Amino acid sequence: CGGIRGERG
Repeated sequence: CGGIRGERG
């Protein structure tokens, strides 16, 4: 789980 936001979402 990441993409353009690698932490939680």
